[PDB]
Amino acid sequence: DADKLPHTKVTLVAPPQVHPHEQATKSGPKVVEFTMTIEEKKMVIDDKGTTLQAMTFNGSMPGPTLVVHEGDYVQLTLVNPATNAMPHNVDFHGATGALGGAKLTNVNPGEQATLRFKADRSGTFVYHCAPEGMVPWHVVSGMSGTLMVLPRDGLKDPQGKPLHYDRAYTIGEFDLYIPKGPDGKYKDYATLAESYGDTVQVMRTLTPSHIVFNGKVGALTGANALTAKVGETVLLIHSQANRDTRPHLIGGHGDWVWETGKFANPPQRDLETWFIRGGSAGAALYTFKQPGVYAYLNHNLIEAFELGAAGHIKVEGKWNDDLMKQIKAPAPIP
Amino acid sequence: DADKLPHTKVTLVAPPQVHPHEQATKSGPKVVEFTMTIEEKKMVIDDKGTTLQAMTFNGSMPGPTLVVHEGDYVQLTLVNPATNAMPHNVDFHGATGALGGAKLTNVNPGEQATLRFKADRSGTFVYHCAPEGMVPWHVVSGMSGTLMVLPRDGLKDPQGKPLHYDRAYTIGEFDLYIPKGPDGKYKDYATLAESYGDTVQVMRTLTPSHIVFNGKVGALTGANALTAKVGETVLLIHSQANRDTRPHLIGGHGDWVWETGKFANPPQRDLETWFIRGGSAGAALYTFKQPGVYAYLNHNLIEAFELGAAGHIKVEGKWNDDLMKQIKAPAPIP
Amino acid sequence: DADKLPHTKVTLVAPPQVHPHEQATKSGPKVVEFTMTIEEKKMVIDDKGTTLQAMTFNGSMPGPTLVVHEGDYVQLTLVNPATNAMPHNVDFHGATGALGGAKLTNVNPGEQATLRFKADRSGTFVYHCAPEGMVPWHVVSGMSGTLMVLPRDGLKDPQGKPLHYDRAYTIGEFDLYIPKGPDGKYKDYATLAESYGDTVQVMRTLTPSHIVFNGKVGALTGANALTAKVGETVLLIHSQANRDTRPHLIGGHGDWVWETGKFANPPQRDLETWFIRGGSAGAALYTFKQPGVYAYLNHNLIEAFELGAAGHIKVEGKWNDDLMKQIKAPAPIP
Ligand SMILES: [Cu+2]
Ligand SMILES: [Cu+2]
Ligand SMILES: [Cu+2]
Ligand SMILES: [Cu+2]
Ligand SMILES: [Cu+2]
Ligand SMILES: [Cu+2]
Ligand SMILES: [Zn+2]
Ligand SMILES: [Zn+2]
Ligand SMILES: [Zn+2]
Repeated sequence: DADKLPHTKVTLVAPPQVHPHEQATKSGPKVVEFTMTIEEKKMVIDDKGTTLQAMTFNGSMPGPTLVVHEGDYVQLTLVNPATNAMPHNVDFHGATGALGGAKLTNVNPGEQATLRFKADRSGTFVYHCAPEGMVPWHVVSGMSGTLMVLPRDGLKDPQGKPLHYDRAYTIGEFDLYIPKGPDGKYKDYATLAESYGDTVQVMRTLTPSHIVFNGKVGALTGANALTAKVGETVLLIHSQANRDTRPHLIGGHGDWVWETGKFANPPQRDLETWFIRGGSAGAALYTFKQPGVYAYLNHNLIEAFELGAAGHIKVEGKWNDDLMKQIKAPAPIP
Repeated sequence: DADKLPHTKVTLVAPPQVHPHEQATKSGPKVVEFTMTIEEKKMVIDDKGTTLQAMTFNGSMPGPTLVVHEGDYVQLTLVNPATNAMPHNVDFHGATGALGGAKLTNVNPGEQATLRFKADRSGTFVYHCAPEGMVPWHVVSGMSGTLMVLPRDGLKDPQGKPLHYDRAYTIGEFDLYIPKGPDGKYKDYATLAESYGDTVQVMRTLTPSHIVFNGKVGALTGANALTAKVGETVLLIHSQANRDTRPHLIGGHGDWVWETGKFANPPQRDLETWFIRGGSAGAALYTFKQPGVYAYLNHNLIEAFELGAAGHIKVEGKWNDDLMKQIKAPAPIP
Repeated sequence: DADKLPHTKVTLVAPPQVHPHEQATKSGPKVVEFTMTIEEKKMVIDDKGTTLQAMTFNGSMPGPTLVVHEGDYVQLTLVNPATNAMPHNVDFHGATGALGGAKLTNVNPGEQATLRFKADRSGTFVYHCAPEGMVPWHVVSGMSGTLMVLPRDGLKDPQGKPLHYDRAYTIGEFDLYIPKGPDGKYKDYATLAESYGDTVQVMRTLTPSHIVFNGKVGALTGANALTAKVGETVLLIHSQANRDTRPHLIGGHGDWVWETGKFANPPQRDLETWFIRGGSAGAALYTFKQPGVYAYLNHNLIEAFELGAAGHIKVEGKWNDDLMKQIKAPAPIP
């Protein structure tokens, strides 16, 4: 009975960070309370000024990551301010029943709702908006994120030995379908409603115009690169609510990877590239061994370099000549 | 020696049902006899009346599912009536040699053939037509289905504990390539032969016009929704003979999933979305816990909602507030 | 300390062969030395005479396979002759640091470099060229191959029992993006530089014009078919540096498959079709049981038969009626 449990209240943080949480814990089950507020807004998604008539949880693409433990109950207040134009809801893949909770959270602008469900399965799970008749549009316009349900005793390798991360990052990858006009330039829409018909037409081609991490080409580069140090273990959460992707860390590996994202299954080790099925979130651990700037990208290299599915990780620490050494620098052929 | 074994004769049933069979069995190996008759026919594949010049095993897309046990011999009589226009054959991925049996089953209209092979590997396996020089066309036009080879002692979890289903369903997903004329409307062809050249051109683009479960948009919805009750375990067999797909049960999970479809491998648990590689069949078990109407769909949501890769499962039983509860219904923001 | 180890020198061989090597070995770690020389060249890629302004390691698509053992150090001299027009480098997914070694191997025409890295993880790993600002183009133009790092004690099944192959083949699958002119014919370019802008435009559509094994439609067919005998175990290495593919052996299986390509993970058995993620190499073992001509192909059958992703394996030996028997040849319907 969930009514007998202590409630806790979690404050969410914006991607690529994930809110403070314990991995292995001595705590018994709780009702963990969250709130998210929907924001529709026009966003600039590339270097040339293309806009998207976007829809978001909490103002960001992806929505923030929610973290609980197996056996906890997730209790979400979903808010849809009167300043929004469309109805919304939420479908938690981590949840059982009522189309993931969509049927119980249909909120018009000016309304809110509170859903509770038992997080009875460990893993990273997609959540997304799913209003009847407009599901793909709300999803591709930005309305998805990840629920991470940790096992109560933390992550385990295939032999049941403990695994941990020192730092977690959350990456949402968005296949975007931005329409063009007769002049071949991308269209700019005054309102969200006006983008709809043209966007569906692009969607039906199955060819994205852009594929971006965290809402924009270069979102996770420069000042906004992810960070780590040699000897630190990072968890990279990767969600793709609509389309397949193949994450890869250049100069690195997936040390332990749950590509289907479900922690009761043994992870695979030493991966070069893994696979996130459209409509899922996966998770990879990597312990840095070399300093420098790494790229974390979709290894369809066109989707990465041409369409935008690539970020950077800047890693501090000491170079290791045993792992890699330039024996002879570039020089004239003898 | 297969010649020493008892023969049995199985009557096939139309998808989404699967013919009666045992899971774990005390029976020794048999020669299990089946017959299928090819039918070419024009089919209506969507709500607006688009037609496909279709080719089928037994009149349905997919063909019926054949069920045997590991160590059985499958003995198929393939019939190609004189009323058909094209030659056909059959390639069983569950079989060893002779291009899956295609080289031994080439049947012109007015002909038939009988193939036997040993079902020596457990799993769900694609079978499809594969005539020399026209393989993709016959496959994308509807000529595929599943052979399920059960382990003699039934299904097992990763720890070797017994698993079972109470009810099995078979879903074939078909990427269709319907041509358009200068007016942008889909073409309607008088004969199967006349659809050929235009269809190959669409195929080479790799963009399906439609992606359907079981031959038609909405095939598994309304009166034709799949059914179950709370507490019942369903096996969902999903075949895709030509293209990748990513099955998902909305409000549910894959409790135990063999996404590559081969039962001697441990299944994965708690999946949100799994992956069926083009040219394969996979299998998922789910035990219902909540009543209501679920969607079972390809989680490329464009492929599902726009192109047709989605069905429904209507589930009877009692709602469970512990698993999910609407705490506060939609109501004005305070 | 790698400086204390014996060096060995390996002579590479052209695909589809793989250079002689030991599987399980009593040898301790070595510095294994290789050399590759880059060659840009126009290649004919199909039956109708289409050309590609290609870029290669060692003159072939894919580059040759490099084989070492876990704990060895790979020491590559990369040569870029003055007869080439572009700068190049190499990114080993099998390596740790410096963007796979790309940052340490930037070679202009007339230059060379020597990189060493520790092959500390078992598996088949992609290597590819990756010059800053032109990564996808160099990769899709042909600059990838496989590093195989064998476990020192050879391959193992999920129970830790020994596995082996008698013969290894390496297949690189290349999604090509050949431009067309106003007349709808493929363009022929005088130089590599002139192909660039048009090619990027085709690439951004994500639709390949051709998808080929080993540089050309039909590369592994006729005189060039792969070969084996009944009772022989073959290792099929399959690399795809940019795009997903789904290998299948028609009339056969993947007996033991590492589809993510990393040997410290248990392989799956009995696969009909497996999955190579773009930006990875995978490996399958199969022991032939029937003689004849098999097809080894991408099981998107359009990508195989229409676009070129298919080869042949000619297998010698004695037919086995127990595995498969034509009971009644094609004959009039009674
Ligand atoms: Cu919404
Ligand atoms: Cu969903
Ligand atoms: Cu046919
Ligand atoms: Cu096949
Ligand atoms: Cu290059
Ligand atoms: Cu790479
Ligand atoms: Zn740590
Ligand atoms: Zn049951
Ligand atoms: Zn052998």
